[PDB]
Amino acid sequence: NLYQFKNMIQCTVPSRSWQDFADYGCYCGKGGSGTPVDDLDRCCQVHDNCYNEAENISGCRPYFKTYSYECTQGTLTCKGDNNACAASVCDCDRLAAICFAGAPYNDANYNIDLKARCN
Ligand SMILES: [Ca+2]
Repeated sequence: NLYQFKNMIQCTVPSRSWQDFADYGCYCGKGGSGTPVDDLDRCCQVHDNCYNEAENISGCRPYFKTYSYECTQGTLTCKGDNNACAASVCDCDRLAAICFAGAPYNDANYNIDLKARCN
């Protein structure tokens, strides 16, 4: 769920407030369309597409599904007790969190005008 994803981000990118990734580019946060503006945005595009794919699973609601995971000593792990939905969503979140840690963060790309720039 989003609370868990927030925690994944806190654990792979502790140097930033989680909310720095909640409204960035065309894909990080509410936005889900247009040109990814940079590599961080591309991380979010993949994440968004990953969620859309997980939503094909019956009863699978990525913002809400509580999965089983651990973040310890620099590593994120999706646990074995996860059902197909939980495993898929956890993997989406894990890969995105790792992606965020390796992407440059451009302040100019925070809170962009989605209606104008993400068609
Ligand atoms: Ca999004």
